[PDB]
Amino acid sequence: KTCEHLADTYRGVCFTNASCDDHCKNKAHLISGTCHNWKCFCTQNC
Repeated sequence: KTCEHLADTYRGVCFTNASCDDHCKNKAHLISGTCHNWKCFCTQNC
């Protein structure tokens, strides 16, 4: 299975799927990250 985590160092609100991706990649060097409930979650294998 895979576990996702929401980063506390985001920009508050989300506008486009790219906001989390860049964010995740730059914040938590992982594969990808999307917007959930205006928040950002990253993808991490575990």
